[PDB]
Amino acid sequence: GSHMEAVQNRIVEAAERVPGVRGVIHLRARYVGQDIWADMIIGVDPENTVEQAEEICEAVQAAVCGKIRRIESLHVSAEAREIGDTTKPSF
Amino acid sequence: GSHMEAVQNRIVEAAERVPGVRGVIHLRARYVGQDIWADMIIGVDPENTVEQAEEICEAVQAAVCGKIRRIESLHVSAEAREIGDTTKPSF
Repeated sequence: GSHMEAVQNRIVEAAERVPGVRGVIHLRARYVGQDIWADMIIGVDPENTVEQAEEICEAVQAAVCGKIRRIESLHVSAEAREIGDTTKPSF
Repeated sequence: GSHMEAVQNRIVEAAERVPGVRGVIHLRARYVGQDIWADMIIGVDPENTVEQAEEICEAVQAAVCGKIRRIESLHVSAEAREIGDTTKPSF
């Protein structure tokens, strides 16, 4: 419910502190037992190479997991996001 | 079941014909009513820019949707995939 909205809000807040992150585009999260499994897609500069985005996602993984200990699993991949962009969703 | 495996097999086969696609890494698919909604993540060259991967995903969207008319919705985003890579899943 709102506790899932709350943790997702914290996921988003934490991921948006990591350099290279241009907002969270998608996020799904559920409990399996006591733990949380999340799946996220972040926005990054289109002109970044895929390798660069990948490692931005790796940092987002480390920051978000360290910040929120309930998460057992967090998958992070990326999509293109220009600065003044409204062609993709955000939080 | 295997009909969902069958359509996913066709999704994969079709998406792997599109240039820039280095295999399908993830795929989830379900019916909502009579139609199929799929979500996919493909592998692309790490050295490609994100904009380039994005448009590879756009082409994969057009090819897979045109090939399989049951799909009402297909979301495609990308991840890094080197040539001799075994650090990510495949089909």
